[PDB]
Amino acid sequence: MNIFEMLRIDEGLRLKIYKDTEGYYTIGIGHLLTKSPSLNAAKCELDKAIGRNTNGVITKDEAEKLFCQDVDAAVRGILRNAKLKPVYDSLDCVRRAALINMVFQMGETGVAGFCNSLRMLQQKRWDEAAVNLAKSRWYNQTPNRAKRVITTFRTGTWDAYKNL
Ligand code: NA
Ligand code: NA
Ligand code: NA
Repeated sequence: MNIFEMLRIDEGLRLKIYKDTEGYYTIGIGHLLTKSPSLNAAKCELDKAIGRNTNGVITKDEAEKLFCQDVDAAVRGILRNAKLKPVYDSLDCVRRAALINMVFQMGETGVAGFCNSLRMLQQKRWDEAAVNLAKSRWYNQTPNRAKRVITTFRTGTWDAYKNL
């Protein structure tokens, strides 16, 4: 298991524009196009992201290319963030993937504000951090995904992604 396979499990793969769990136009492996309610706006975002007139449909290779970019943008945003970088730097490779997953889903700004959960992760108080992370809108709105990510932080293993 690795960050690509992990996010592929959590985000799925769809080749036509769809609405994500928040109702926002998305394509591929969780590539958010726009928060605008306009499908036309989403289509402009898509054609711009792919570099051609897509008519709302892409190939698997194109989806994987956006995913390459999006995973790196999650990492780059962690490293540029004064609250997230020290946590990321303190973590092992598996738990780093859990943090990347959170940032991919919710954005740098939101995760960076979880000052108690971040402190507990930095302190390597894994069970405490896991309890604290579950006191979140994130956990309540996407509990199965959050449980997998939280188990990854709690254990430092990929056990929650086995058989998926
Ligand atoms: Na545009
Ligand atoms: Na940043
Ligand atoms: Na603990």
